[PDB]
Amino acid sequence: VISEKVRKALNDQLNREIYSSYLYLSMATYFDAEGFKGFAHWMKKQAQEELTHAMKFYEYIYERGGRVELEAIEKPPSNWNGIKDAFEAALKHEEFVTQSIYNILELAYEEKDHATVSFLKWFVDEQVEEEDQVREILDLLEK
Amino acid sequence: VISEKVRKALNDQLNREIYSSYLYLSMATYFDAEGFKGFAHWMKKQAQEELTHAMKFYEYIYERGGRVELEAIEKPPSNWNGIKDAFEAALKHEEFVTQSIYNILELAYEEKDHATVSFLKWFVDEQVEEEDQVREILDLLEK
Ligand SMILES: [Fe+3]
Ligand SMILES: [Fe+3]
Repeated sequence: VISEKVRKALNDQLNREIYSSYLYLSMATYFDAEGFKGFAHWMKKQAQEELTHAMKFYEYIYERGGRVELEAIEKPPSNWNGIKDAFEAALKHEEFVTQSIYNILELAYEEKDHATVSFLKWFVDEQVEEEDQVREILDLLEK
Repeated sequence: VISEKVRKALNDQLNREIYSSYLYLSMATYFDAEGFKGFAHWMKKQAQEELTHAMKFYEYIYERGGRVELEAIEKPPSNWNGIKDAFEAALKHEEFVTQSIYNILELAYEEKDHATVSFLKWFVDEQVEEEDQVREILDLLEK
């Protein structure tokens, strides 16, 4: 019973979560090249976490009677100017993902799609946590 | 001690294994849309299997002192004309992946990169198995 509009929006987001996963893997390639096994391992966990986010969107879309369409994934950046600069790029990206979700939340509220509104709440909470995990990294590394 | 040429070839293949994973997920979107939960679940296992193939290339490249660079992933097809037509596309794709590996095997033999030659042998064996798993599906579904 999902509108085509809310379905398109959730499919767009599914593809956004796939690119999120690819960017984070890209960041690991930078960390691994620079010898930072530990930051690379962190980025690889994150890349796997975003994939399960994308599959939660995948399965919810089919539960509501929609179809998934996978789009082209753009080439991510492969180099930053140091650790801090990578993680600040991570944080900026997370915040873009959070705004992306909030616009779906708004459209769901508009259409009174109470099931979608409830589905997204988990992703709102998890992005709050992830944004703050990156802030704690940046603070721990300060100066 | 890997040549730039053998490194580029293994990085190209890493990106080929990522697209392999995306094509297989695409095939699942087709199966799931058509109600075939079972063929979709098969394609999702396969997509996850190719990802670990791509990460074996990822970690081997760094073990030999190279860097990974992630490229853009093209949009896969999202529709086939039935089950059999999907799996025949799967088989044709596997065979392209096998030829891709054999050309790396050849370049490794040329450069007497005995470590790469041994690394790829696992992927030669696994593609033989996967190609035959798809043939057994096609035969079981015949007419
Ligand atoms: Fe996410
Ligand atoms: Fe593979």
